[PDB]
Amino acid sequence: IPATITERYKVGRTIAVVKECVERSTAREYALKIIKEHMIQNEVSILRRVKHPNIVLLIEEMDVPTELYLVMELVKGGDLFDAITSTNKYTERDASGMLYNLASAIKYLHSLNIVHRDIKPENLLVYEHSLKLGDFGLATIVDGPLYTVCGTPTYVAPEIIAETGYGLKVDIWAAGVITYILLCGFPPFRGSQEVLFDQILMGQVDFPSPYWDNVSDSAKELITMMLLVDVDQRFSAVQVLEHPWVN
Ligand SMILES: COc1cc(N2CCN(C)CC2)ccc1Nc1ncc2c(n1)N(C)c1ccccc1C(=O)N2CC(F)(F)F
Repeated sequence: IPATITERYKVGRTIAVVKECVERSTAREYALKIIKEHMIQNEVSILRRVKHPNIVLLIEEMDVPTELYLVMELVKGGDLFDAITSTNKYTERDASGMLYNLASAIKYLHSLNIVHRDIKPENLLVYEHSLKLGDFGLATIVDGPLYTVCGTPTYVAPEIIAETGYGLKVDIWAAGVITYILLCGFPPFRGSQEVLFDQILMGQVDFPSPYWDNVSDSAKELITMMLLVDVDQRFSAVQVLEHPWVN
């Protein structure tokens, strides 16, 4: 039961519920998410603040006593997880363009002291004409050191596992894990569940042969600095955005 929404939008098929939406004024297609709670209240507060071309935007929200309505950008290219599956490996020029998108989104979030802490291929949508980061369910504002161990372990930084306290740079660690997966088809820390944790805490970035023989040393160098165990020495999003591989 929308009302003010029906005057501005034309709801279509269905994909909490998700349905296609069409903006009357622009003829642009949008997604409408119908949600029937402090953690949900927190997530929408970030959605209102974050506006970047490499982030899935929240166009508007209507809050009613029974349910909650969100109109958001619709991306038809699917998530990076599915795209990685069919192609397996990407060219260096394609992958650096994606890192440009992800690092741009990360830099913007960190200028707001927001850590996403759920940066994985399923949450990166692909746009035909780009990447967009989404799902801020784990996102938060870094008032101090964080200690909760959340996120899909393959992309989780060693300080999260160590439980000694983490901050904004865990998003950079995930960005290096993704870029690594983009260039060779497999993650830098693999495990066999406990084995995965010792690989991350050791933090040894390797570039096996034959897979990494063609990839340039500029890419290996950047990936190394993104995947540093020393958080202070680990790259910031600005340092990623100024690297020659990204430009
Ligand atoms: C045709 O479009 C798609 C197809 C696939 N398939 C994946 C599976 N294979 C088998 C078939 C293709 C996956 C995603 C999309 N598009 C899409 N566009 C916008 C999203 C969104 N999904 N979802 C699901 C999100 C997923 C991750 C992060 C953010 C969002 C997010 O906030 N929104 C806005 C809202 F949620 F409101 F819909």
